Amino acid sequence: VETFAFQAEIAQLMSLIINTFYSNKEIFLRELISNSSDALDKIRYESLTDPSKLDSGKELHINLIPNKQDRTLTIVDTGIGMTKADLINNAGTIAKSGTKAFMEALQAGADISMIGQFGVGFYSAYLVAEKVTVITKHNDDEQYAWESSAGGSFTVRTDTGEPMGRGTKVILHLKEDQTEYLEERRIKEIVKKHSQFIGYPITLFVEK
Amino acid sequence: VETFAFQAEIAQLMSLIINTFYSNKEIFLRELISNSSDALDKIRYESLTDPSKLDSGKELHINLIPNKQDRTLTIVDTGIGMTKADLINNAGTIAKSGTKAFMEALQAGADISMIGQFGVGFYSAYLVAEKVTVITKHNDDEQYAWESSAGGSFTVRTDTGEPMGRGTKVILHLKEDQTEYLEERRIKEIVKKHSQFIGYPITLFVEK
Repeated sequence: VETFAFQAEIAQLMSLIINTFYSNKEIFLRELISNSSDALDKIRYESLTDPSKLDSGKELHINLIPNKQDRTLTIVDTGIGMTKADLINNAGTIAKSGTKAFMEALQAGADISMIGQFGVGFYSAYLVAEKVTVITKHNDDEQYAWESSAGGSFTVRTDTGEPMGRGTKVILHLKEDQTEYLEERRIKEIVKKHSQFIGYPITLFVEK
Repeated sequence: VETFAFQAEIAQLMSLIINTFYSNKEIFLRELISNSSDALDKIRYESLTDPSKLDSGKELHINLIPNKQDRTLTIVDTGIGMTKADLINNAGTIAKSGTKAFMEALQAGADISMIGQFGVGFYSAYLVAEKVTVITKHNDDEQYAWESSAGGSFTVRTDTGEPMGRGTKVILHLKEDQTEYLEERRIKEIVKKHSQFIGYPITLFVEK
């Protein structure tokens, strides 16, 4: 297990997401679905010039998986995935420059919901999650797990035994008071409100 | 000069953009600025692991250049640029799959302003332009010009004599009744309305 310090500006951003009073937390799902759609666009685009990039899976989709027993919401896509080097770049983000630009925007009247315009929308996961685990597989690397409970660090390790083929899984270990995001009715409502017209199918899995 | 047929679904999309009654044409600028911001994020991200990718220019920005004598509006960025192969892929888009998904969305109640969610927002240029010329330079290829006045085809040729260093210029040859988009007051209004909080600076050039 390798432990890395977050880029300072990201540590500050995460702090702001966790500590600022902001009731509209449901936008985390829009942001993670947007990231999945971007990852899916990338593999689709790459496949136009090299069809063998889909040998690791032809279906391009997003699955939403609530688990009330584990208190987790997982967002899975079959997009391009991330290499170990991507994960070491603050979970595949333009962390430093994006946060700096985002903070200047917040001072000029922007609000937290604009986070995705700055390339750091993944970190909106911390509106609802105490810990986030990212499992990912890119065609050019092995499967890895990235994890952070904030506090200024993240870990990276190889992930074996449950291979995915290609893509990214974002596992949200929800805060105790954010269990509404495990309810089917609530997830459907948020998808229709913010992610109604996406370039890929979204399947909401059922439990028990 | 090489001439290419558009992917059929793109030819249909362009037809729909040119012929459908839709008064909110100003969203073309939001879409082109969004594309520039995405291109700028890509070069910024690539530079995190290879700083020499900025040897072709360190400044990451967007310029908006109106020219009333030529009746053109140009959107310039210093993003990652496009290779010749990208241009041949319908001006660097997921043309086929994106248009198909976008058309299904329009039947389900989506409208033209959602075009950017489907990876084909560049084609919103045809809301206001009779012809579009794209000049582009990627670090791994030479400078090229892509052009189309719709009608089912586009051209690609090398572009010499006015080298850019790195990035993309989108030159909109405006329709005669769309000259409001050359007015400083109008461009400022549209940028503030739709692109107020972007991850990169936008400079609106002055004329005469």
